[PDB]
Amino acid sequence: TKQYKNYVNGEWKLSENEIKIYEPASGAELGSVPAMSTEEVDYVYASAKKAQPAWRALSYIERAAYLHKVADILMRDKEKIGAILSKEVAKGYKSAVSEVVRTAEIINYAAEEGLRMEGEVLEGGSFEAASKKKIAVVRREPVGLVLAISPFNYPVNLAGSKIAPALIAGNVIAFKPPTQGSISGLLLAEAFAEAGLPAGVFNTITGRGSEIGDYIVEHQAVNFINFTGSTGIGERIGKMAGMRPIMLALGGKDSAIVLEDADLELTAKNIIAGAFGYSGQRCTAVKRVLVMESVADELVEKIREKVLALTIGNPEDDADITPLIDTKSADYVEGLINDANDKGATALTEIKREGNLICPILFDKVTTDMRLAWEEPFGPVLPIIRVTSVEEAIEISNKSEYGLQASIFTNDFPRAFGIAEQLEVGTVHINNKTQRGTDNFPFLGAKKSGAGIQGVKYSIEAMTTVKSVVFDIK
Amino acid sequence: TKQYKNYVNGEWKLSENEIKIYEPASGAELGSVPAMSTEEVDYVYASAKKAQPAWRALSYIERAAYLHKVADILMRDKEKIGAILSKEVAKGYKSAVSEVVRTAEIINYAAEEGLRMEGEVLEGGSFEAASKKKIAVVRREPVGLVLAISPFNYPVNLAGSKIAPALIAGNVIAFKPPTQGSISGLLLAEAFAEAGLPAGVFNTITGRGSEIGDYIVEHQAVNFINFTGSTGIGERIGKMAGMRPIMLALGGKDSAIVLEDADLELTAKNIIAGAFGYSGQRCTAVKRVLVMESVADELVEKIREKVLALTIGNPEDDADITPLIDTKSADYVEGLINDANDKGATALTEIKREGNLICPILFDKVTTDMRLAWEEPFGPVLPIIRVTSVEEAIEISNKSEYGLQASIFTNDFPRAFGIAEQLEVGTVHINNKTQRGTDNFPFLGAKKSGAGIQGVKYSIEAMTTVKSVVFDIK
Amino acid sequence: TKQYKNYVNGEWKLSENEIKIYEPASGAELGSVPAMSTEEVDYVYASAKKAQPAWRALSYIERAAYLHKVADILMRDKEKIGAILSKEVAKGYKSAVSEVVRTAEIINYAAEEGLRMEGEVLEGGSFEAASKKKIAVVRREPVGLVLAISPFNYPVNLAGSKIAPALIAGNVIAFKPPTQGSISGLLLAEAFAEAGLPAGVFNTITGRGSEIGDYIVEHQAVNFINFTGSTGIGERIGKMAGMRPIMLALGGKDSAIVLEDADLELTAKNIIAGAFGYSGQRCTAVKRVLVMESVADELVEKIREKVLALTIGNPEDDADITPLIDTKSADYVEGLINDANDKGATALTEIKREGNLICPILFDKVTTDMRLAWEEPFGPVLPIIRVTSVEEAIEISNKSEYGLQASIFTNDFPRAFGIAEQLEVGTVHINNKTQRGTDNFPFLGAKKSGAGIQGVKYSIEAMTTVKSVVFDIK
Amino acid sequence: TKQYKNYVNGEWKLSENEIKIYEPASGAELGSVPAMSTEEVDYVYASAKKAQPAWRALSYIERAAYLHKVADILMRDKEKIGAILSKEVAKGYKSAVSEVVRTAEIINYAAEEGLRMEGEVLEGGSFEAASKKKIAVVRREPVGLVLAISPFNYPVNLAGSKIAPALIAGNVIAFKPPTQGSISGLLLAEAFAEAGLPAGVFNTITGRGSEIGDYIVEHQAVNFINFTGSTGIGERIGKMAGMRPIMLALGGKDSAIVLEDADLELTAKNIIAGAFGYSGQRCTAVKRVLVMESVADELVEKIREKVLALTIGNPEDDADITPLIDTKSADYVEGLINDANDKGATALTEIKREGNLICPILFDKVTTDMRLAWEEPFGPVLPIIRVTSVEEAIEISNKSEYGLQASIFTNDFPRAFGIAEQLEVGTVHINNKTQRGTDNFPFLGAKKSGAGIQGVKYSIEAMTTVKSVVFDIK
Ligand SMILES: NC(=O)c1ccc[n+]([C@@H]2O[C@H](COP(=O)([O-])OP(=O)(O)OC[C@H]3O[C@@H](n4cnc5c(N)ncnc54)[C@H](OP(=O)(O)O)[C@@H]3O)[C@@H](O)[C@H]2O)c1
Ligand SMILES: NC(=O)c1ccc[n+]([C@@H]2O[C@H](COP(=O)([O-])OP(=O)(O)OC[C@H]3O[C@@H](n4cnc5c(N)ncnc54)[C@H](OP(=O)(O)O)[C@@H]3O)[C@@H](O)[C@H]2O)c1
Ligand SMILES: NC(=O)c1ccc[n+]([C@@H]2O[C@H](COP(=O)([O-])OP(=O)(O)OC[C@H]3O[C@@H](n4cnc5c(N)ncnc54)[C@H](OP(=O)(O)O)[C@@H]3O)[C@@H](O)[C@H]2O)c1
Repeated sequence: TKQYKNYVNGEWKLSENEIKIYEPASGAELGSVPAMSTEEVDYVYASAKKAQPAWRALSYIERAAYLHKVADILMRDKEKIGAILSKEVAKGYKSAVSEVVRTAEIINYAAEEGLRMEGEVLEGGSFEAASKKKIAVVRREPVGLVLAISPFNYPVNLAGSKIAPALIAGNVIAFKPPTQGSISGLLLAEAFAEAGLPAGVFNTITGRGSEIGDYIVEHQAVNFINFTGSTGIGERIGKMAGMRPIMLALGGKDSAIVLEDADLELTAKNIIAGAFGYSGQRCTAVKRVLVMESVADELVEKIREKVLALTIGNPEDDADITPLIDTKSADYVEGLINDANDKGATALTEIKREGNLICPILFDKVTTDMRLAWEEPFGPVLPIIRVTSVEEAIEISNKSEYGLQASIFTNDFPRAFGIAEQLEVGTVHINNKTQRGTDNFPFLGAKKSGAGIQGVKYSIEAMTTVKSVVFDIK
Repeated sequence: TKQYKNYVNGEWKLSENEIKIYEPASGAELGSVPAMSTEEVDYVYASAKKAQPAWRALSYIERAAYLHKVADILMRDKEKIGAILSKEVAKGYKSAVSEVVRTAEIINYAAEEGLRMEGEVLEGGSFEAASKKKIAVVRREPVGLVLAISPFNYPVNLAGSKIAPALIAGNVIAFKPPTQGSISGLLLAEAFAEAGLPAGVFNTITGRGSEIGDYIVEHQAVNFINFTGSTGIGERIGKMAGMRPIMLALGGKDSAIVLEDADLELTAKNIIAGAFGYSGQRCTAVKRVLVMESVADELVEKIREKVLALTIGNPEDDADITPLIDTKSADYVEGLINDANDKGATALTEIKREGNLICPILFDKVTTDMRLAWEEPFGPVLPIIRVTSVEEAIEISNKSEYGLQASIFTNDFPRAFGIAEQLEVGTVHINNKTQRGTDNFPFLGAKKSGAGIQGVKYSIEAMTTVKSVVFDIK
Repeated sequence: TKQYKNYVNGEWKLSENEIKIYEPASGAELGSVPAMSTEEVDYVYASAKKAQPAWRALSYIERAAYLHKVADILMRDKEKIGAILSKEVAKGYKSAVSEVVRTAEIINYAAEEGLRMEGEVLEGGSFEAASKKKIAVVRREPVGLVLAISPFNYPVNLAGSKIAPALIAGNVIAFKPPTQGSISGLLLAEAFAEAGLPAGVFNTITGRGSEIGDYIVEHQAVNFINFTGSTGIGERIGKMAGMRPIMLALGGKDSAIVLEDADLELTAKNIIAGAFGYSGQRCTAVKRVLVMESVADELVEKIREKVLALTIGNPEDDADITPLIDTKSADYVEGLINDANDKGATALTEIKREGNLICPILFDKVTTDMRLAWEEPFGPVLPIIRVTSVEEAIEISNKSEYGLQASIFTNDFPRAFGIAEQLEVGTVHINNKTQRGTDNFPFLGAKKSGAGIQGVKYSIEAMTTVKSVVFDIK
Repeated sequence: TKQYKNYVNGEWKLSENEIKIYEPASGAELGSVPAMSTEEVDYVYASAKKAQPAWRALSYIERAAYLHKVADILMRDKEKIGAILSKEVAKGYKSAVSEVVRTAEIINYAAEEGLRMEGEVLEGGSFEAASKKKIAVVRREPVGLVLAISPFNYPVNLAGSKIAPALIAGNVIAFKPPTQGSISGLLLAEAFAEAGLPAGVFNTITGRGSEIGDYIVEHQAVNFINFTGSTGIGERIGKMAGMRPIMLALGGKDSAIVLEDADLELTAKNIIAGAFGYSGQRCTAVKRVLVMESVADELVEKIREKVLALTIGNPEDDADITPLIDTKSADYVEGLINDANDKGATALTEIKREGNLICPILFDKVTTDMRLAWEEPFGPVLPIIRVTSVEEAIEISNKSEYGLQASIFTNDFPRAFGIAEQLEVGTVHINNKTQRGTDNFPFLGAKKSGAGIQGVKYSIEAMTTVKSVVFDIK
């Protein structure tokens, strides 16, 4: 077993204890990652705080450079990383490589967006005559040490989207990847080491969050917690954060609202691509379709067919639907499938599980009484809820505790815009599937789908504070 | 008993229980405010939530017109409200009227700043050539129900600063003034009532924070908590907030760094005003002078001299130093004073307390051993700490858990900017006492001094989220 | 004859020579305006320049107060001023009052928009590491003396649209209204004089442009020339401006592109309103309908009918169509009508001219060989051109030397956006008549329709410049 | 002879005629450049206009990629190009290399700054309630064909600073380098050619500016003229621009204001570097020192010494002072030296001219009566003017018809700022020599020093317009 080390204060370290990582699809052993001790966690943080001042004293262009190099390295090794990554989280090899390319892109972009952050000069005279000679020179500054924590479905991409924005602004990082993905995370950590950033600027932490999780979050060394993951852990992070700044990208139950005048063929393709992408293990996936009755039968039919075209199989074969992350997860989905069924839902696709590989199932005639109408599966299961009016679609849509994104399919644009304003989500895509898509675009969840606004530009803004220097003109 | 009432969903309501409020200076009864029950709190939030949609559906200019109407009413009644506020929190009459005027100004300014908030249009083609025809139309939206909590030292001003920004953006309000100052808060409600805002858009909650504070804060109807008060309560707010956004303005121990080249007269004049305004009961007060040894003697004598010119007395006489808010505080301050004296600090004034009226006291040669060096007094007690370099002054300054604002008196502006970057504070004033001064300016606190960035423009930004609508161009 | 006086350096001055103004509709004498000498113009500019420094020395808020005051005065006198305006430019009384009200709104809006202009702080370290301590504090400053020249169709509104934005930023104004409209212009001046703006900050000039026009514009005292008029004069001013900044709002031949999926009823209402508003004497009027052959017939009929419901008559009666500004215009318009009629266009209405009152005429099947297809009429004449594709409509549209605004009537917005990108105009309205509408919006013309970007905020940035103060932080 | 070709429509073309360019220092034949006919210019534009649409159709990131490549080419061949450039305009070989590096830097930066241009969404409801559902989606668009004309002192740098911002935004360029510098210009063109930018996107025009000058500018294909050169040709470009947008970077007489409390050694070093850089052949440069009598003798002496340390000679030997660009300029400068001399000026340095090489001369006691006090020499001659008050220094400084930049040397910053507000210039450097310094900073001149605001970000803004799409939400 290859025993990986954590990049800490400019060195690769192991821990007295470790964790063995396996392949969800095969079961093969990929290696082990350290299981840090609070003492070791304390070292990572003590290291970062000590390097922060020097890292911040650098010019924006110097930090941008280190970051571009990192991206250069990731592009160079997009094959090695994708290889492991693909195996570590059972993600299609091609898409796995793509995630690394997406990561490189986000890093380069953040580097360039961040070196152009500008300040403001406010006039006292705008508020009171007596203060006309008083001005405020407001410049942005880092919050200090940022604790980045990534999910299993994008251990690298959702690591960089937090790290790059943090570093360019002058913050130091403590990256805790998901255990089931800790290898991929350490591979990313490799690029940062090779790039040669100063020791302590970028560090990693591994170990089941189920034992050092609260510790790394509650540690007073952290000035900001940027997290993507379950809504459950999200809640707790919010409470442990106290009054400290936080970034939370949690679950979602994105609805696809289909009006009578929609382009059913296009709607169907988008709903297919979004719902089943990566077996439904995507936060922004199309997890529920709210379709008008008059066009339901036809739409459903289109979906069904296109579902059959999906490729069921293993990661190395770039199959649309691959084995779910783990057994627990698959069991969860099955529970939702059984509940939908017993209550009347009609499965138009075959319900079938083999290992942790669940075949894509299309549930029609789903009602708000079924768990599947609400709970986030994170498995290939798409329920279809029929409505008799846009207004109903709005209610059912907002009734959810989730509000990441929503889709609206219709040809009546002005109306879609009106409906978008009413949806309790961050982003509404018109005649397209939901997606974080275009990382410069803002990405945020409403209600229990998140806290804070992501998207390169917004992430930088989020992980920086302001320092205002006021004086009077003579 | 003159019984004041809360403004709830367009009507004035008493509660089965009340709390008698007395003048801190004279001890005379001022009236009573309701001691709301949780049921009543529930009805307030329910009211605000039910009113939010219609309030948001209005145009910005319409919401603006309402705020201007409130501001005009406050200006018209500046003598009325000022007179009572003066008595309720033992604040000079003139500065009390002044507090009201400043409130109308904030209200007016928020109305205009907010009616012209703009959205952005992002290019998908900026990130990937493949999305060149995809654009993101991003517009600001209200977060919902905002809970505003003001402090005793500015029950009206620090209410308007949260309320107007919140309301202009389309949020609805629940205003909880401090108990000692609740009558002033209810007088402010009068202005919103007379202005005619739709029932539910604006509401008040009164009652002992030690008995309904947790409840009004932990309530899930609250989408955002904007609070100004003690760090202790502030911390609890942070945790009770969970993942919900917050605005915290807390304690402060603003240091005034005085270099060898500082204009000692200007420095003493500024330090006297900032340290003793309203008897030191200010968050942005100059609460500790870090001055180079070589100019200490001269500076200290200028302070001592000006301190003795401060008037001591009653609010109606517009005295500089008035009785402290209550007995607990006067005790706490006197204890800080005695601890200094007993530990050896060099007192430049006689230690004197008449009831809750503590005469301005100045302690020179205070050491890091003395409580007065760190604890926020919120009384007219000013410590002087002699340093032998800017490096040390910066260390002492940052040693504090507070980091609201800082003053730097020197003639070397480039150096002042260098020092400013090192000081862990929100704002740094050069050759001027610290101050929230000019409300368009950002107002924030580092470390334990706060969370979030205030100042009209920033408050609106803080209490709004973004709604991103994405679509492809044909 | 009531002798009107120009307002110069805080004084109401007459001129040795006067120009009599007659009511276009009745021919009745309305009064007379001064006929300044080149030297009297020199005194206007000398005063302005002399008062500029002290005007700029004021705080932003103080200048805003003066403007707000002017606005209030105009609201109070809307009827008084409106009545004269109506008589002077043959604009319907009600819409004449509307111009005044709209003017106060712009004045007020510019006031609040202008006091909120902010500065920027640029980091040298964004460009080169060696300059990481160098920062640029950039703040806006006025350009100096601004010459504002308004048009006859909005002598007051297109006056304030330039004046207020210019004054708030700290510039001084020399306002030259149109001779036929000067009385209204001077009435506006009254509102400034009464507002009590410092002498010389605001001034007026009157005289035949065909005599002192080149002078007022060529005078080197003028720092910025903000103009709205004919493309002919507009170009002369362009060359006379030299390298000095300018604002040109010129002619337009806004086209209304009607696709096959357009709501024809809504399409017809908008075409009629935008085409015949003020008898077509609008720069943003609908002046040519490019409609797909298949819906041509149906659309044409809807229009023909709506045109007939238009009231025709005198301004005092608020008639839709009133006498044109002068006999020259009426002659020219008739000439364009006869050319179309003689060349074969299909008139859907009768040709009828009574004095300078031309009845609303509609020509269908207008070909590219007919003058009415390109020349801006500025009369109640509307050409309807049939096309066979969107590509053709786009071609006919851009072939024009004009490019102010355009309208697209369709049920497909994404396509409308793609077409808008192709149209060489400033603003594209979807399912709505073209319009300068909502003055905070940008207003600009491509090709020969204008230079510079108007709209309150943009006007302010146009008539201000930047002052960059660069220094190094120690 | 070494004959260069123009890069037209993606091909290298010669003309029936040509112009031979000789090394300003050795008089050797560097080579020849085409002397295009008007018909050949017509082809360059017809080609550019033809490629424009497809160039714009590309995504922002794609256009940025092309630019980055061009920058890469330049860095690879920096020595190859610096060699030729150094020879073409007789400038130190090292700085000739730096100019190329600076060019690559601006190009890379422009591509990144420009790929992030964002639009705005304006709310109708901000101006009137009736238009609350009306919004304006405002996006930036390129003006079309941009004509770039660079100066002799920076044939490469001041070309890229116009081309890149222009191109990234979607415009096509027609680059007209100065005859004396056309070889370098064409060398740059090679990088663009090797980068593979679509034919017609980037084109070059060579020929005597006195022959084809007015033609290329007046040509109607040009939508924008971005020019850097003499105030003389600038004024003409102004008129010939008509109403089309223009960017003018003309000459300057940057004053260096020295106060009594300045750091004379620091001041002097700065003045030496700024006034004599590139033999003073720079638009931004200390061309006049306005120093308080009090420290004039001391400052003068320091400058005097530092002048003697300056090297004299060939560009190949990186001498500080090189031969002026041509006989004419040297004749002109010498004339200024004589007028100043015959009027009383004291030359503290040997007035010596050998060929077109003038030794650095420092003139003391220069009065406002000497040509040298006002005219831009573009030679190694520094006049010194003794003033007795800041007020005077401000008055003299502003009496200049130039207003590019200024320098204030003092330790009283609040005062420096106050003074900077009064100086009629674009940028004011405190305790630093004037410079375009750090290209992201704004760069502009007042009065006769320019028109438009440069600096990467501002250049892009300048060469783009706006397209506004308005519609009503439903
Ligand atoms: N109730 C629901 O609706 C729902 C929905 C989806 C998932 N889940 C839960 O999520 C898990 C599997 O799904 P998932 O992998 O996407 O989610 P998850 O593992 O819960 O995601 C939480 C992320 O936070 C880290 N973490 C765990 N405990 C932490 C703590 N105390 N403090 C800070 N960080 C901590 C984890 O690291 P490690 O990887 O090292 O543990 C993990 O990367 C299961 O336990 C499942 O029950 C619940
Ligand atoms: N932790 C510290 O560092 C610190 C320092 C100085 C003073 N204090 C405490 O502050 C008080 C006097 O100073 P102060 O008036 O400036 O501060 P404070 O009273 O603590 O200010 C807190 C404000 O929040 C309200 N509040 C109280 N408990 C709350 C809760 N659980 N949830 C939400 N809101 C709550 C209060 O309303 P009511 O007015 O109705 O109570 C008060 O207006 C004393 O009780 C003192 O012990 C704490
Ligand atoms: N309506 C039509 O169909 C039509 C057709 C052809 C020509 N016209 C001509 O257009 C004019 C009426 O239309 P309009 O008012 O919209 O356009 P315009 O009068 O051309 O508008 C130009 C504005 O600039 C002023 N001005 C005149 N000469 C100037 C100069 N040399 N330099 C600077 N400013 C100058 C004018 O003032 P004054 O008011 O003092 O002139 C007027 O306010 C008449 O002159 C008419 O002969 C009209």
